[PDB]
Amino acid sequence: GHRTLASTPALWASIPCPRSELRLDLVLPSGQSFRWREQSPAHWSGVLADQVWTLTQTEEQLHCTVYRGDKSQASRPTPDELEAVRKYFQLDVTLAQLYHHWGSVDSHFQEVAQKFQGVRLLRQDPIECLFSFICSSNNNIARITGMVERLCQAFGPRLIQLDDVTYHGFPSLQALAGPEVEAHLRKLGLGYRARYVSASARAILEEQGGLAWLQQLRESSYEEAHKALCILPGVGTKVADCICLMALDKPQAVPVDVHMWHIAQRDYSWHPTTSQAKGPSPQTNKELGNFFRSLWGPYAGWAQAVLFSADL
Repeated sequence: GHRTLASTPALWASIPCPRSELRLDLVLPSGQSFRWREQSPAHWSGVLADQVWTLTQTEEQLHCTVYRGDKSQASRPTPDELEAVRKYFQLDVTLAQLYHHWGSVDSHFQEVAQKFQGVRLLRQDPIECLFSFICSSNNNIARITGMVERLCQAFGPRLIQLDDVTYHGFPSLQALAGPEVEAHLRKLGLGYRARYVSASARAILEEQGGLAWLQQLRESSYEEAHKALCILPGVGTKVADCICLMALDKPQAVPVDVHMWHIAQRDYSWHPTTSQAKGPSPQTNKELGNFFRSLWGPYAGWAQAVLFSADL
């Protein structure tokens, strides 16, 4: 079944990484990616780039193992595979300097940072991110996590089965654009958003050129990327911001919803000023987003991530 470092050490490869730079337990289930579960104490297993991985860490090292199936000899991750993991967690970025900066302009963040170290922003795949946040609202992590799993088990390739868990890759655009998708997804419990999955897949696979379109937004400006995504069915300002931040390399993006409003009110006593509205709205939400961006800087999105992990 699921591997453990202690049970099959010869099948694990390590990546130099202090616990001060990463805390799997605070990142994997914090609402960025919904593809990871701690199937075993301190061991997180999930799907990363069409491959099942299990990850665990020691004080100074992030241990990794990948499952290859019956077509290939079981062996430790190769240098390139490990590099894929490093990019996923964006380890090239020194968290220390970010935490230092955020704390220097925000006493509240400084106090929260003390108990919540190693919170970083994952670099997810565009398609996986886009459709995960479109298939369901995000009011509850447990909820969207179940919906994403149903989405993958319904149109995602079967990768492998460990113990009583069948892992599936993320559905391809062609699979989501296929007929009867909405109907089947609804039968699964998805809801009306099952329509956006199908519609968006078809909109991209066709009217947008296809996969290349998303990969392009990664290089486009945050302003272009966000505006481009909003044309897709089910993609609003908030969802577009998540994708920009989590998958299109736009760290300054700050997804604003009722959750962030609570944080702003509870921890910053923030109040709208540029808008007459006192509660959430297209105008006040943008002002709120700009408030944190101007406060925290170009990586405002990562700072938000730290507060979210702390609030779980």
